[PDB]
Amino acid sequence: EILLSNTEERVRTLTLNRPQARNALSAALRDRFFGALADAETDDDVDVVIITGADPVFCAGLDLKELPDISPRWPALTKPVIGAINGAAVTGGLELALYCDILIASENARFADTHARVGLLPTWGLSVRLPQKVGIGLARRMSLTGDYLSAADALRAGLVTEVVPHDQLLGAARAVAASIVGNNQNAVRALLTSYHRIDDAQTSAGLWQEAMAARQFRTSGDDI
Amino acid sequence: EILLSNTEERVRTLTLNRPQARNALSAALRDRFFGALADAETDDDVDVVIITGADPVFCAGLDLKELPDISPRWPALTKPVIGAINGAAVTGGLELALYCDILIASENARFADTHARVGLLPTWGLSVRLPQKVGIGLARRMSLTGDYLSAADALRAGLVTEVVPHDQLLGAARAVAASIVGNNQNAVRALLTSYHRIDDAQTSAGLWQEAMAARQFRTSGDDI
Amino acid sequence: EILLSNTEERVRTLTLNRPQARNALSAALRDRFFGALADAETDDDVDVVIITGADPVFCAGLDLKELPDISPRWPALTKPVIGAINGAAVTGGLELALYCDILIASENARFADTHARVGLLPTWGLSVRLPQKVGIGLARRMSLTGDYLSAADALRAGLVTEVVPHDQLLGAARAVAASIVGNNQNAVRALLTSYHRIDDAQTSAGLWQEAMAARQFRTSGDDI
Amino acid sequence: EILLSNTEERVRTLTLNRPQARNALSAALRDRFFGALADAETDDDVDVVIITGADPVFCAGLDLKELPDISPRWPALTKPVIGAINGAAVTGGLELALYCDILIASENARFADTHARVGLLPTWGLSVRLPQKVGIGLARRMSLTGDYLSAADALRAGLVTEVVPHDQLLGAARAVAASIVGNNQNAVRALLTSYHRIDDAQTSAGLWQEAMAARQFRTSGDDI
Amino acid sequence: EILLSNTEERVRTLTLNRPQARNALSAALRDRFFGALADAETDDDVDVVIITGADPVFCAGLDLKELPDISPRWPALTKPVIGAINGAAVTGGLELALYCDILIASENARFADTHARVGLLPTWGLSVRLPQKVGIGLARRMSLTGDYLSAADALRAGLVTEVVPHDQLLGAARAVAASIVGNNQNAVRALLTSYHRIDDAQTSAGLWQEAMAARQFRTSGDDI
Amino acid sequence: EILLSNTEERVRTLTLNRPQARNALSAALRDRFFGALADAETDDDVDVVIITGADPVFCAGLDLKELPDISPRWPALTKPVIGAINGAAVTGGLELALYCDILIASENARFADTHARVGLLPTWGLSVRLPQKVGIGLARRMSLTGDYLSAADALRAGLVTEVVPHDQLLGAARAVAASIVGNNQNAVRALLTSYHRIDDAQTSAGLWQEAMAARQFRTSGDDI
Ligand SMILES: C[As](C)(=O)[O-]
Ligand SMILES: C[As](C)(=O)[O-]
Ligand SMILES: C[As](C)(=O)[O-]
Ligand SMILES: C[As](C)(=O)[O-]
Ligand SMILES: C[As](C)(=O)[O-]
Ligand SMILES: C[As](C)(=O)[O-]
Ligand SMILES: [Ca+2]
Ligand SMILES: [Ca+2]
Ligand SMILES: [Ca+2]
Ligand SMILES: [Ca+2]
Ligand SMILES: [Ca+2]
Ligand SMILES: [Ca+2]
Ligand SMILES: [Ca+2]
Ligand SMILES: [Ca+2]
Repeated sequence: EILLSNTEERVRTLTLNRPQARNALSAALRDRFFGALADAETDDDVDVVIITGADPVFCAGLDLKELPDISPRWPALTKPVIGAINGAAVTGGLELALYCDILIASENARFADTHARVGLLPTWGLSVRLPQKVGIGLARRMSLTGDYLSAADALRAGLVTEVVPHDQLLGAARAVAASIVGNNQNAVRALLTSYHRIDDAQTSAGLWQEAMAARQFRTSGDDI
Repeated sequence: EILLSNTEERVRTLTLNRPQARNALSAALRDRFFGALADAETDDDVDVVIITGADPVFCAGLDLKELPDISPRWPALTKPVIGAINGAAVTGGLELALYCDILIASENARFADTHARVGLLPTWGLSVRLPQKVGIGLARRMSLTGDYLSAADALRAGLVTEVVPHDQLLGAARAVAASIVGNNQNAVRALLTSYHRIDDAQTSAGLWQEAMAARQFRTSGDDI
Repeated sequence: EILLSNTEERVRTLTLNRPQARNALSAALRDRFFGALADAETDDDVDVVIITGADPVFCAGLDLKELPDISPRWPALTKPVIGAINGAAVTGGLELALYCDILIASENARFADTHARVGLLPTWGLSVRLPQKVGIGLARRMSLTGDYLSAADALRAGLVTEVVPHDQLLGAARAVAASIVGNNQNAVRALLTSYHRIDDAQTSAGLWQEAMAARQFRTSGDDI
Repeated sequence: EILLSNTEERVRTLTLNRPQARNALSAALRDRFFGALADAETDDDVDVVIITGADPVFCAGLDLKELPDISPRWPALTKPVIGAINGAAVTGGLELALYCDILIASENARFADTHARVGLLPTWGLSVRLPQKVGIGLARRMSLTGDYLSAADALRAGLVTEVVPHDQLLGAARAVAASIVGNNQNAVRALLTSYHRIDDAQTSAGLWQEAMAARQFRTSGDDI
Repeated sequence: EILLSNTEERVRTLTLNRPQARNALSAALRDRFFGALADAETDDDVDVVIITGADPVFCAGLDLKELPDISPRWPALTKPVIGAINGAAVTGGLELALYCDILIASENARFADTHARVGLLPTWGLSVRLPQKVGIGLARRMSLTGDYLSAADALRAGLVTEVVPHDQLLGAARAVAASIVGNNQNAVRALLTSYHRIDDAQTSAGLWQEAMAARQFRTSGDDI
Repeated sequence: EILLSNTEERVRTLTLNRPQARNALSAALRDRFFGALADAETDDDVDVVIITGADPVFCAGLDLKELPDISPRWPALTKPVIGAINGAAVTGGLELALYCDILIASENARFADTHARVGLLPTWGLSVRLPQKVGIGLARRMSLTGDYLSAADALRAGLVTEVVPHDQLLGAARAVAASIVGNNQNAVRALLTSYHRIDDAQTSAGLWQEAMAARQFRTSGDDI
C-alpha cells in the first residue's frame, strides 16, 4: 500500500502513498518505487509512466528520521516518465521530479531544495538538473535559501510544461500520455533513448562531481 | 520561383515559395535553399540573412511524398540568420527555424515536431537544438506528442525573441537586421563566429549521437 | 571612495561608486573591486557578497577613454555573490552581472552588450554566460544589435530571479542573503563550490575559445 | 565468396576475400561486411569476432574506381572485435583496423593513410581514432605524408598489441579470442559495452567534426 | 601492522602489509589505506607519498572472500603519489596503481585485470584509467582476457615510467620523491593540483558511466 | 639576425638564433617568432613550416632575466609545423616543441620542464599537451622533478616520431616536409585544419584551467 500502481491504456501510474508521512521516501518506499520503474521498463504492455503522490504532498524527500550515503537508483528507461506534481516536491522529492522527462503541475505544486538547510549534499542529481531545468540563478537561489518556488514561477522558469487546476492534474497527465501512446512507439522509444543519450553525455561529468562533493562532505563531517 | 531572394541594404531575405505545398522542402527546394545560404556567406554585399516562408505556412517540413537518409546541409556561416516565422514550422521546418541565430514570430506562428508521428528520427539537429532552445521538458513533450507550440508559448519558452502582429513580421526582422548592419561588421562577424564555435563545441557530440540514432533506426527498419 | 564596502550580519556589500562616470571601471576601480572580492573570500566574517552600483547606473562597462588586452580577474569564490542591479549594466558591466550567482533587479535595471558597437570582443565571459543565462537567440540578438534588454524581459528570460521597485532593491538582496546566512554554512559553501565546479567544467572550453577569439581580433586589428 | 565467414568455438572470423583487388571494399563487399558484423551481434552463438583479409593484403581501402559521400556503417557491437592484420591496411582499410577493439599484426602488416594523396577526407573515423591509437604526432605524420608505418613501429606506437610471424597470425588471434570466451560473458559484454560508452563520449564530438569537414570539402570541390 | 607507514625527508611511504593474503584489501586495510592518504594530505611535513606492498605482491585486489557495491575512496590530493610496484597488481590493486601520479616498477612487477574473470565490474576507475595509461587496445585485451602484462610491456605501453632491479625499487622511488621535494613546493602543489583538475575534467564523464555500468550489472545480477 | 628564415620548395624554415643565450626567447625573439608563424600562414608560397634552433640548444625557454603574465601567442595555422629539435628544449621551449604538429629529434635532443624548479606555472599549454604527448605519468614525473627526458625516451614515449644522427636532422625534416608538399594541398590543409579542430575541442577546457591556475598562482604570489 505504500506505492500504488495502475495500468490503463499502456500508461502505468505510480502513486507514492504515505500521505501521513508526506510521501517521504523510506527505505521500503525507495525499494518499491525504483523497483516499479524497472518493472515498467520491462513490461511490454507499458509505453508511458506517470508518477504522482497521494495528496496533499508530492514528496517531502527522504525519510531522514529513519536514516548517510544515499546512492542514486533511477534506472535507465527507454520510455517517457511524466511527473504529475500534485503538491510540495522537496529535496529528494524535487530530485524525483527532476528525473522526469516531462512535468505537469497542479496549482498546488511547489518546489524546494532544503539540502543546505538540513546539512546534506545532493546525490540524486539536483545539483546538475536543477540549474539545467530552471536556470543557474534560480537554482542557486533555491538551493542556498531553501525557499519554495511556486507552481506559477516553476512554469515561468521552464521547470514544468503546464499548470492545471488541482482536480484536472491526472487527466492532464493522462492526455499527454495518450498522445504519446498514439504515436509510433518504435519512433517514440528510439527518439527518447537518443534524447537521454544526448543529455547523459552532458550531465555525466556533473553527476560524478556531485557524487564526489557529497562524498567529501560526508567524510569531512566525520571530523566529529 | 520555388525560392525567392532579395537583397536590400546589406540584408538578404530568402523566401520559401511553394505555398500550395505548404513550403515543403522538395529536393529542388533544398538545393536552392542551402545553395542560397552558401552564396550569402560568400557575397560581400550581405551582412545579414532573413529566412521566411510565403504565407500561410513557414515550412511544413520535407516533401516526404517525393522521398530515407536525409543528410544535414546547413553550411558554416559567419553572418547572422534571422528566421521570420510567419506560420507553422513543422519537423524539418522546425529544424530550419532551430538553425537560425535569432527568431522573430508572427502571432500566426506555431511549432511542432511530428518525427515520431510519421516514424522518422531527426537528422537536422532537432534532438540537440530543441531542448537547447525550449528546455528539456518542453522539447520532450513536443517531440513525443507531436502537439503544436503556440507563438505565445514559444516566446515564453525562449524559442523566439519576439512575437509581432502578422503584417509587421518582415518589418520587425528588417529592423533587427538594420541594427546589426549599423554596427562594426568586423566585430559582428568575429563575435558571431565565436558564438558558433562555443556552441558547436557543446552540440557536436549530440549531433553525432543524433546521426547515429537515425542511422540505427533506418537500419533496423530494414528488418521488413 | 570609488568602491564602498559594508559588512553587516555576515553580508558584505560592495558598491561601485563613480556615479559621475556611470560607475565605469577604471583601472583603479578594477583593482579595488577584484581585490575586494578576494578579501571577501578570505574574510571568515563574510558568508555572502552583494554587489551593486551607486545610482543611477549599475555599471556602464570599462573606462575605455582611459585605455587593449583586458584579462579576466573575477576570482574563485566559495561564497555566493548576489548582484543587486540598480540600473544599466552595459558590456563589461553586463559581464560583472553575469559573474554573479544570483541576480535581483530594480525596475530601473537594463542590460546591453555594446562590444560589437564599440569594436571590441568580450574577455570576461559574456560570450559564454549570456547565452547560458538568457538563451542563445536573445544573447545573439543582444550582442549583435547592442539593444537594451528591459528589467521585465530580463526576468522573463531568466537573467534575474526577481524585479523589485527601485527603493526595495537592497532590502530584497539583503533578505535573500539573510536566508542564506541562516542555513548551514558548511553545506552552503560545499554546495556552491560544487555548483561552480559543475558549471566551470561546462564553461571552460567556451571561455578559452572566447579568449582566443579576442586575441585573434586584437592581432588582426594590428593590420593598421 | 567476396566475404568468408567461419564460426568456431563461439568465435566468428570474417575474411575479406577479393585478394586480386587487394581486398578493396566494393559496394558489395561493404554490404556484406557490415551486414556480417550486425549478424554477429545478434547471433547468440558468437562471443568474439575476428576480422582479417585474404593474403597478401589486409585491406587496400575503398574501391575508388567503382565510385563521393561514404557514410560510416560500423554498427554498435557489445562483443569484442579482434583485427588480425595480415598485410597492408590502407586508408578505409586502416579505418577498419581502427574500429577494432584489439589488433594483432603479422610481421607483414603495414598501415598507411593515403586520404590526402588521393584528395579525399576521412569519414570512418580515421581523423579521431588514428591520433587516439598512435599519438597526435605520428597520426599527423602518417596522414600528411601518406607514408607506411611498419608492423614494428605500429607495435611501438600502441596501434597493435602484438606482432607475430605471419603463419601464426590467426592462431594468435584465436588464442586471445579463446581467453575471452573462457571468461564470464555477462561481465565481458557489460564491461566492453561500458568501455565503448566511455570512449564514444570522448569521440563523438570529433566524429561529428570529421563528418562536417568531409562534407565541406566535398561541397567546395563542387566549385569545378 | 596491516599498513606500515614511514616519514622520511618529507616523503611518506605507505606499505600494504598482509603478505600472506597477497596484500588483499580487506575492509580494515581499505580503511587504513584511504585514511592514511587523507592524513598525508593534511600533514604539513609531507610533500610526496610513496605507496608499495610487502613482497612478493603489490596488491592482489579486494578481499572478495570477506565481502557487492564497492565505492571509490581515493581522496582529493594536492601532493604527488608515487606507486612503487614491487609485484603483481591485480584488479582493485591495478586500480590503486592507476590512481598514482607516477609509477616505477620492479622487474618483478606485473599487472592484470581479472574483473571479467571473477564476474565483477570495476568501480575504482579501471575502465577510464587503464585505456588512458596503456592505450585502448591493450586495456581491452587486458580486461577481456585477464592476462598478465609484464613489467617490460608496462614500460613499453607507458603504464610505468621506469623498471628497476627489484632491490633498487624503493631507492628509485625515493630518488624521484627527493627531486620533487627539492623543487619549489608552492609550484609543485599548484601545478599538480592543476594537472589533476585538467585530468578530472576529462575523466569525470567516464567515471560516472563506469559507476552506472557497475550498478546496472549488480542490479541485473539480482535476477537470481 | 635573432630569427633566421628560409623558404625553399614551399617549406619555410624558422631558426631561433641567439645561441649565446641558448636561444632563449626574449621579448624581441618572441615577437619575431610568432610574427613569422603568422606570416607563414598568409604566405601562399608556403605549405609547411619547420622550426629549429641554432646549435647546440633548441630553446632554453623564456628570457627570465629580461622579465610575469606570459600570454599564449601561437597562432591558428592551417599548415603543418614540423619541429626539428636539435638540442635541449626546456620549459617555454618544450612548449614550442609541444605546439608542433610533428617532431623529429637529433640524438642530441633532450626535453625538460623546469617550471616548478623556477617557481612559475605554464601558460603555453605544457600542462595540457605534455600529458597528451608523453602520457600522464611521464608528464608528471618530468614536471615535478624537472629531470631531462632523453631523445631515445622521447621516441619511446611518443613525443617525437623519429630520432636521427645530429647532422641528418634538417634533411630528415625536409624529407617529411617534401612528402607533404607532394600531396594534394587542398586535402592536406583541410585534413590538418580538421585535426586541429578535433584536438582543440579536447584541449580547450584544459588550456583555460591552465590559464586560471597560472593566474591564481601569480596573484597569491603577490602576498609578499
Ligand atoms: C542525499 As538526497 C537522496 O536528498 O539527494
Ligand atoms: C529526417 As529530417 C530532415 O525531417 O530531420
Ligand atoms: C574586453 As571586456 C572587459 O568589455 O569583456
Ligand atoms: C571516405 As573513407 C571510407 O576512405 O574514410
Ligand atoms: C569493484 As573493484 C574495487 O575491484 O573496482
Ligand atoms: C610562463 As611559460 C611561456 O614558460 O609557459
Ligand atoms: Ca504487463
Ligand atoms: Ca530558459
Ligand atoms: Ca552581391
Ligand atoms: Ca572581517
Ligand atoms: Ca548462430
Ligand atoms: Ca602512448
Ligand atoms: Ca607530521
Ligand atoms: Ca612569399
